Amino acid sequence: MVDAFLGTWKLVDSKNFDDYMKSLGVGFATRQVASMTKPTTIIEKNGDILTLKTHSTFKNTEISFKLGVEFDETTADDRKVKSIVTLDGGKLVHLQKWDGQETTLVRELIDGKLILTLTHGTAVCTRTYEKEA
Ligand SMILES: CCCCCCCCCCCC(=O)O
Repeated sequence: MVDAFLGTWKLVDSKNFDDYMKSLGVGFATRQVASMTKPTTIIEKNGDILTLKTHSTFKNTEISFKLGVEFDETTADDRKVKSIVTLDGGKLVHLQKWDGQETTLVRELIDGKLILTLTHGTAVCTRTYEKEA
């Protein structure tokens, strides 16, 4: 049951995103622009296929996947990763693997807001999105 995640979401708070980007090896100029962007995330379904768009003034991304089925992904910072997205405890958990590394992108609904927790290494970033009508 992915349905309450679906829709258009706007970033309204971000904590420790620079730490997360730095842990991934993102260069300073890119972190600097990304620290001031507020993306829009769009999550849509068609049958078993989810599509997750991230739009901004800086980078855009789009992925499509089936829950529980691995897919190739090229991230906004140009990592080529092996990904899987699954529901776990009602949370949408996206795991990326590359070069023996991993990062998790966990989305949880709290009081109607979409909380995205990004973990790589020891860095833990929390970014809050609010629904657009
Ligand atoms: C230009 C962005 C560079 C850093 C990308 C890091 C990996 C994706 C982070 C996604 C964050 C979000 O969806 O709010």
